[PDB]
Amino acid sequence: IYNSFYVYCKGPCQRVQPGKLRVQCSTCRQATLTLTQGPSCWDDVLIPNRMSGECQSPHCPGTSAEFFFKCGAHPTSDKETSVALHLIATNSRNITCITCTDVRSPVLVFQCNSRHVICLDCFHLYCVTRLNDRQFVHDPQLGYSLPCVAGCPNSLIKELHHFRILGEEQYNRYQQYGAEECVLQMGGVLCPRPGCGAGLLPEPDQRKVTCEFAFCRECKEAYHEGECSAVFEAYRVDERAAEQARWEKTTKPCPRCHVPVEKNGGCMHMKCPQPQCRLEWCWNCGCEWNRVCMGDHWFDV
Amino acid sequence: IYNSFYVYCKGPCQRVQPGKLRVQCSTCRQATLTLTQGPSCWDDVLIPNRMSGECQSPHCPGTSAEFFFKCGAHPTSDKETSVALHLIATNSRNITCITCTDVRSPVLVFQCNSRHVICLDCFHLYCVTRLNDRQFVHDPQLGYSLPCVAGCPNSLIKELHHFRILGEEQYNRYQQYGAEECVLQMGGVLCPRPGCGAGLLPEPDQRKVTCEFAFCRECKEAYHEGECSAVFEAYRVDERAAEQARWEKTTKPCPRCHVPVEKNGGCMHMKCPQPQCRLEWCWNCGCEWNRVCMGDHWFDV
Amino acid sequence: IYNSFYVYCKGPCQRVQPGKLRVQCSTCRQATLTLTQGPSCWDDVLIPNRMSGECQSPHCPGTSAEFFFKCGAHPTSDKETSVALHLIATNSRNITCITCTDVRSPVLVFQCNSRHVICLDCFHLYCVTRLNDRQFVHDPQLGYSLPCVAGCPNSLIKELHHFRILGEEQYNRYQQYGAEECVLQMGGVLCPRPGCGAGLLPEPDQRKVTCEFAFCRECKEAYHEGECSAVFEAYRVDERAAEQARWEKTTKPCPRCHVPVEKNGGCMHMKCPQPQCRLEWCWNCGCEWNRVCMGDHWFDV
Amino acid sequence: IYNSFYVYCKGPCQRVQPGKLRVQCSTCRQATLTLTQGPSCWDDVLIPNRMSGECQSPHCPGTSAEFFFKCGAHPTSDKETSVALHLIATNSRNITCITCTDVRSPVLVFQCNSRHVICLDCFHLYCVTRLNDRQFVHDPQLGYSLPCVAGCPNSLIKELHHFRILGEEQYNRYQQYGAEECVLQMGGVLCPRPGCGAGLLPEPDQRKVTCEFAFCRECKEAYHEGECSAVFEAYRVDERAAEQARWEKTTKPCPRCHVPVEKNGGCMHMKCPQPQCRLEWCWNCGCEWNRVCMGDHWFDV
Amino acid sequence: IYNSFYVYCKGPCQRVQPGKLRVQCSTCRQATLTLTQGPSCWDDVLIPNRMSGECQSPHCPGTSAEFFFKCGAHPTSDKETSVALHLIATNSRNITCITCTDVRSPVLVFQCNSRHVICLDCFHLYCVTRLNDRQFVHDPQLGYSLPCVAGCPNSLIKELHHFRILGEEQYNRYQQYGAEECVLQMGGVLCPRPGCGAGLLPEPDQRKVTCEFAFCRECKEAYHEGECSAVFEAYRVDERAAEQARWEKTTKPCPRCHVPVEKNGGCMHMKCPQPQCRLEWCWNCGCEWNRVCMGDHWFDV
Amino acid sequence: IYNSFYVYCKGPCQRVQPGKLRVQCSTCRQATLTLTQGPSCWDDVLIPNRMSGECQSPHCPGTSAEFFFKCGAHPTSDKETSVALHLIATNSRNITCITCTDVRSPVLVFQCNSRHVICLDCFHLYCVTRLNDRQFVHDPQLGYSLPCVAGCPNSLIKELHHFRILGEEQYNRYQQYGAEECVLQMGGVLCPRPGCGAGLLPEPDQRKVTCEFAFCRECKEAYHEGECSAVFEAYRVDERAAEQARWEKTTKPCPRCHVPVEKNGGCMHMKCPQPQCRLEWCWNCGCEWNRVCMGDHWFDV
Ligand SMILES: [Zn+2]
Ligand SMILES: [Zn+2]
Ligand SMILES: [Zn+2]
Ligand SMILES: [Zn+2]
Ligand SMILES: [Zn+2]
Ligand SMILES: [Zn+2]
Ligand SMILES: [Zn+2]
Ligand SMILES: [Zn+2]
Ligand SMILES: [Zn+2]
Ligand SMILES: [Zn+2]
Ligand SMILES: [Zn+2]
Ligand SMILES: [Zn+2]
Ligand SMILES: [Zn+2]
Ligand SMILES: [Zn+2]
Ligand SMILES: [Zn+2]
Ligand SMILES: [Zn+2]
Ligand SMILES: [Zn+2]
Ligand SMILES: [Zn+2]
Ligand SMILES: [Zn+2]
Ligand SMILES: [Zn+2]
Ligand SMILES: [Zn+2]
Ligand SMILES: [Zn+2]
Ligand SMILES: [Zn+2]
Ligand SMILES: [Zn+2]
Ligand SMILES: [Zn+2]
Ligand SMILES: [Zn+2]
Ligand SMILES: [Zn+2]
Ligand SMILES: [Zn+2]
Ligand SMILES: [Zn+2]
Ligand SMILES: [Zn+2]
Ligand SMILES: [Zn+2]
Ligand SMILES: [Zn+2]
Ligand SMILES: [Zn+2]
Ligand SMILES: [Zn+2]
Ligand SMILES: [Zn+2]
Ligand SMILES: [Zn+2]
Ligand SMILES: [Zn+2]
Ligand SMILES: [Zn+2]
Ligand SMILES: [Zn+2]
Ligand SMILES: [Zn+2]
Ligand SMILES: [Zn+2]
Ligand SMILES: [Zn+2]
Ligand SMILES: [Zn+2]
Ligand SMILES: [Zn+2]
Ligand SMILES: [Zn+2]
Ligand SMILES: [Zn+2]
Ligand SMILES: [Zn+2]
Ligand SMILES: [Zn+2]
Repeated sequence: IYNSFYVYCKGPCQRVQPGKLRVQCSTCRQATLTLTQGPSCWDDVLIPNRMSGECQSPHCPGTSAEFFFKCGAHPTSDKETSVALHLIATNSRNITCITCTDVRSPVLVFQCNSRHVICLDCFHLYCVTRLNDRQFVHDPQLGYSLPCVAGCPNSLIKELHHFRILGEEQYNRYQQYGAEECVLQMGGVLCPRPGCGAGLLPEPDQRKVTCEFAFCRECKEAYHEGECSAVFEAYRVDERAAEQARWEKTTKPCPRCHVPVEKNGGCMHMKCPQPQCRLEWCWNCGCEWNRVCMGDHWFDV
Repeated sequence: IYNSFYVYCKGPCQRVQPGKLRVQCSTCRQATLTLTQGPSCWDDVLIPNRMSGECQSPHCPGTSAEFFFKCGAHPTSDKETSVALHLIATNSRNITCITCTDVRSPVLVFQCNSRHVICLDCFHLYCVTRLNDRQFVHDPQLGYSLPCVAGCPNSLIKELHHFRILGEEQYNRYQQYGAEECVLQMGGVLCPRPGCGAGLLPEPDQRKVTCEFAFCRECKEAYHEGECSAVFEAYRVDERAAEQARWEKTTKPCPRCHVPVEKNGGCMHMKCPQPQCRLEWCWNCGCEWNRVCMGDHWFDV
Repeated sequence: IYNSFYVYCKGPCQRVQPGKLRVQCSTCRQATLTLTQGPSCWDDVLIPNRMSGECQSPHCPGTSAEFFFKCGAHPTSDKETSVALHLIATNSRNITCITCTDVRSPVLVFQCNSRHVICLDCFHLYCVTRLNDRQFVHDPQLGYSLPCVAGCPNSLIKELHHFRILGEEQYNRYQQYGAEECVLQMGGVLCPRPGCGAGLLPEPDQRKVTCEFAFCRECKEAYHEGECSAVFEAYRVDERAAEQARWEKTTKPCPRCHVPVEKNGGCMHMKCPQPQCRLEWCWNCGCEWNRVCMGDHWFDV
Repeated sequence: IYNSFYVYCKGPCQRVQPGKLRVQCSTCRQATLTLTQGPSCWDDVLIPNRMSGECQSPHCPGTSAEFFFKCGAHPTSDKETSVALHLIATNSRNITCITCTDVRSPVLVFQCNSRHVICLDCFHLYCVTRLNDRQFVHDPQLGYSLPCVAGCPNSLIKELHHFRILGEEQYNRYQQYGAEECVLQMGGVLCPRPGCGAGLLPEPDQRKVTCEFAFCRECKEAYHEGECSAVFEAYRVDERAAEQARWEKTTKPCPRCHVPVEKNGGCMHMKCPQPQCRLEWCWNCGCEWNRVCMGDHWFDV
Repeated sequence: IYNSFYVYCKGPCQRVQPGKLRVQCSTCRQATLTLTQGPSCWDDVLIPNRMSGECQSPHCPGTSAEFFFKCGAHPTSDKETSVALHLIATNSRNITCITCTDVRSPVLVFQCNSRHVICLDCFHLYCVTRLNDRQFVHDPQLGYSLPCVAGCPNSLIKELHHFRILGEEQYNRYQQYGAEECVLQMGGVLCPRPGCGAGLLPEPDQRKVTCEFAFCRECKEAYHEGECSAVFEAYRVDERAAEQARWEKTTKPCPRCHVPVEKNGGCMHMKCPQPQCRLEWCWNCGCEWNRVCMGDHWFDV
Repeated sequence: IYNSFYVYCKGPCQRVQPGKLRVQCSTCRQATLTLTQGPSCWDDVLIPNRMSGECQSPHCPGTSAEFFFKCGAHPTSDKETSVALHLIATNSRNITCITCTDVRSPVLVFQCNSRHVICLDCFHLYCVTRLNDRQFVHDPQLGYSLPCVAGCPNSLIKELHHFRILGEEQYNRYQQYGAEECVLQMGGVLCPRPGCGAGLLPEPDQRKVTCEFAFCRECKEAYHEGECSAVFEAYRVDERAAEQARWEKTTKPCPRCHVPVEKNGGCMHMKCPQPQCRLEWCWNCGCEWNRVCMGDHWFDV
């Protein structure tokens, strides 16, 4: 199957999962909105009111589309939506990871000029080490983020929900980044347990600190007897692996009548212009258009 | 590569990972203990003092082996150990999952007579739904656990760290199972945030409850506007899939001289008896014995 | 793709092709009939009024389904229907042909007890040789037909459109079988050209006969200088190949929630009973139910 | 197996089939002609007396070769020959079809500069639609033909037996192309049934016309109730697919002694020059020369 | 390609090679003998005058066939024949070697009841160790030989040229087995160099012995400073591997007309009985009979 | 498995085999020498005292490494060493043989500018034919050798043990090349049997010559009745095959921490510079460094 969308499911999955793209009429909130034309890129499904259509509800004049995503690994309730992580894609071309050189799927593609790809396991370790070592980048408008692991300019991650890959515990810490940075510069420490967000002052010599629990100063986990995790000691990129890890009018004949059909951007919905055919079909699957292709890969970029 | 050991790495991975088996002399705590014979089953590496050897440390009389495991996905500090999840194995035979029928690896194998296998994704959902729906089984000696999804007798999970697969947040809740069961039977509710373990009494009609945060009574997550996760509504097993999902003097010739060599249980260390050969080798890999085979698959059962 | 239906397209294909199954309301002849339950076997789509549903047309009280098939290799007009050849199936199990031992697809499966399979190339040659050698079997109710090539009892082909595989020219001759058999028993000959269906009497010695054209008596094609086609000289079956060429409560877990779902006969439409899920899905494809699965493989037997 | 020759078998196959190339002495018509050198291209086997050899018949002085082809799918009588369709080749390089983009075999290769390839299914539909829509090209010397589907100059098909792919019925119509074009320009209609080649005049308003049967004016098949086949409504080529669908002293060492041997054009017969070896062998198969290689692929171009 | 015959090429190959089977008229020694029927087993090509045919030579009355084999890896002179090693076969079924458990080809199949197979590398080492350790079995009629490595009864190798696998040097020693056994029982030693077959008496204490060169007593190679080859120290068979290493009216339809044809023993030459077909073909290859199939696999057992 | 070393095993194998690279302290001859850094090319293991390390023997001051190779196909005694054939390599890139065009492994790579590769079967035949036809090249310093089969300049083989591929018998003859060339230029003949190296004078007309055995003058094997081996009659290279048969700061991330690690020449031993990791690993295998990688592929060039 072809998945062009990945979401962060906060529960029950608590991880990145293939998602289902859905539409509804923005005015009556019903699944009765038939699109004039399908979405062809992320902006079409992320920016309010980008796209128009016809509501088939009885007395609804609604004309605007409202998109949302759902985790596909299990049943979901009506409003159990998840956030789309648009940087994450199926690794069709089998691009190697910039860090581990393995071919993995799905992958995260940075918005740097080179479009470097990183597997999720490596992105996770990247975020965790930068968080622990206080190496996130402050952006006054966005907040705290990270660029491409290669340190390319103009690659700061903008959709901050990608940091959900940190994990529940670490993500909460990340949400407190600004506050903790303050506490630290005064020589203080922040209790890591979520409920108790209490500030604490210990002596700069001691590494063990206690609160209303027992935790380690440098590592911020439960106090330990010797040394913190080897990964948390204290960013160089293999020149070859980084080159290998780059992410790099189109028509196709109608599957039924073979007349050339023009593709609209990344949109997978094809409409045959031939008046005796008029086949509506999926660019990827070659079959007639249907709800599965819509949910799984309405567009791909 | 062949991994016979899986551990729960609490950080930085925060998930199940292939582990490395290590030995040290129990008396001097140094990696100088040469085993008289290798471990051949889980009891040999889990039960204190099961196995004997020779310490090569200067003045150490130590003769007993002490085993421990480490996450292999990243560097680890000297005492960064992880707990072995002995129910989890590589799915070599490509057994289907009892629940989803997919072939996955690694898998968890229950200790029921049928040895049913379940993929980790499904085991995770199983634990999460049973936790939320308060369907764990109390065992006075062990604590709270779950049997095989098929409900087979004598299949209660004994090594409770397998529930780490719940996730950090859910695992903490699970650790409070006995306490919360008390609070619930009095009609009370337990605050879900880890720091604030505060008991709370609301009216039995209301679903929204507030504490020193805003959460949902039935779901125990942040309060939501409509209905809880579809998976948390309120155990039948597909008869075919369950049958498909079952887990079912041995010698081999020396790779060098071809004399038959007897295998000792699940131990992968083979010792050729032929006096002009004496090859020490790996049952699985066919190469001479070395530290990689020891760490990755010293034994397999 | 999975095709469970094959039709004879009379034009433009003039051959056996994968077909599309369609439904309409029998009373208003519109594609507005939603089936109460899908077809599960050939009788459900071949026998009038077998199945019931709901017409969604404005003022239509229609409740009965009317099925028809269309060639799928090209656009078709509204009423360009083709006849289903229900003996013909995809060779999923890779059964060898009873005659040539090759694995081919699709294949024709005879209705003999052994369910012998024959590839279409071989079925074609079988029909052509039996036609030329006057070895069709008369059945007073049906007309003229052929049994299994192995000569098994109760294997007479009933849906005579399977003989369309003869080809346009030969099929016309076959349609004249009774008449020609009469002409032949009087020592006469029938002109083979379709327009001129003229009876002709020549001398029993001559093989060349002329009509209002020039054709051969024994072969019924254009007169030739020497001997008829080697295949038309004048039925033994390889015992091994014939054995090899035999065609030999089921549930499956919901792809979304994994509850076991019961299959209804050969019907591919699955309906999850789990009230928080209710997934409608394809037994074969594992995806949610849609128009493609309906057209291509609504049922398979 | 490697087939370099395809023929049209008029019966019993009534379709394109792999053919067998044969030679005989042109003077005694016996299979006793040993070629001085083998054919190396189509002209060598198509043009009378191109090639010389030695007849091994008793008192025959014959020195000239006469080539002919036979269908290989079944036994053939002595003079059951079939016409070679030299445009048709095995698709070894897996070139995509110019129309459907599928990789098929065998394929027809047009004689345009680009050497566009078209699968037989698509060539068939091309001929049928052009025939029905009266879009064949008149060439006073040849007769009626079609160029490359891309409309490339100097691509008119010259060997008209390639139109046999039309089918028996349609081919007869095609043979009447000039006559029917006359009848049509006077506003008349030609009866389609082969025997009755009768001209008919109906009123220009009516579409139904009757003859000494009932047929449709526009479609020329049996009269129908609504609309003609969707393919027969009334030539644009996908620029990408057309580029993809292009068809684009050589020595090889002796398989036995490894001395380099020069290939003669497309001829597969290799003769080792090494005096202690003298191996005669097949360029393609690497085995010694034999009757199978001769029949199946004496040459390939 | 399919090779049913293996020979020992004494030069230039000096090893086991696929061989070519040839026939000639026994009386005129010319390759003009056409077999009445082909060989169907080893006895047919090994035992004089087993098979009859027709000589096509001018005035030769010869009727008896004389078979011989030639190495196929290079050109051979007219009488450059090699000895057939009939125990050696292509390992089509991928039987494991009784000693090394590897799947190799070709293999030697012992004539024990179990038909144990051994790869050539292992057979070679078996012969070499038994030779050096003086463990060949004396058979007064045959000479010196070895049975199956498993020590099965009635498995003594009869065609002694299989010991050519020893190698040129070791084979010469083997040819002197009886003589050397005599020299050894008197406490003497035989010089190993082929030219100098001189008997020598040294003192039973010394291991170094000199002749008209310097060699080792126990090893019979050039004198060495320490210990003989580890393999030459001084027969147990892995029960599983030995079981794994066992070697375990037939008709087929004519490739052209599909009439069942009876196979004659191991003979690959098939003759269709159908009078309008009469195809002569190869059981294995499915193509018409030719010189390549004859040379490579005229029969297989 | 990856083998970078091939040796000539003189017994029991008597052929080219994958070898094991070993090290010892040059002063105490014990396997206690730990290399400061591993070998990175042939010169490091072939030239005395190239490399330094630390002896771990009690009172040994030894600091120099001494390398040697052993046949790996069977047990070897302590000093059973074999000669490394450094021209021979695993054919990883699947280069075709310059002579037979087949892809074989291992292959011999000549030291010509083009680095032509030749499979061992072909190299063997090359040496045998040149030996028999007296076409070896004299080099006053080296002795007698052969260049690249293509006759490229500066390609003379320097390590003469590569001629061991001749075989035991032929190799002895080759060792007598200078002497025999003398005997031949006087019109004399050398007896081929190893023990009897006797010079012999026959009449220049006769081909049969007898000694203290019966052998052929031209062929130097046992006298034969007709013509010598077809290969021994009396060097042209296929231009295409010869082009096809050419043999054509590097870092890699640490498998554990992913920091880029610099490779040292052909050495496979990698040492991670990251102070919290320090993984020692194999470039090829990606696993931690061990005795198997050392023996099989310590370096590769
Ligand atoms: Zn989810
Ligand atoms: Zn609306
Ligand atoms: Zn990665
Ligand atoms: Zn970047
Ligand atoms: Zn706290
Ligand atoms: Zn710490
Ligand atoms: Zn279309
Ligand atoms: Zn799709
Ligand atoms: Zn970890
Ligand atoms: Zn100790
Ligand atoms: Zn599962
Ligand atoms: Zn169970
Ligand atoms: Zn709280
Ligand atoms: Zn809730
Ligand atoms: Zn051994
Ligand atoms: Zn191993
Ligand atoms: Zn059609
Ligand atoms: Zn209706
Ligand atoms: Zn068939
Ligand atoms: Zn039957
Ligand atoms: Zn007529
Ligand atoms: Zn006829
Ligand atoms: Zn469900
Ligand atoms: Zn489906
Ligand atoms: Zn045919
Ligand atoms: Zn003639
Ligand atoms: Zn096509
Ligand atoms: Zn063109
Ligand atoms: Zn008519
Ligand atoms: Zn019409
Ligand atoms: Zn040759
Ligand atoms: Zn060939
Ligand atoms: Zn040979
Ligand atoms: Zn004769
Ligand atoms: Zn073996
Ligand atoms: Zn045996
Ligand atoms: Zn001697
Ligand atoms: Zn010795
Ligand atoms: Zn036949
Ligand atoms: Zn054959
Ligand atoms: Zn060896
Ligand atoms: Zn030393
Ligand atoms: Zn070669
Ligand atoms: Zn060269
Ligand atoms: Zn001599
Ligand atoms: Zn000779
Ligand atoms: Zn590292
Ligand atoms: Zn390695």
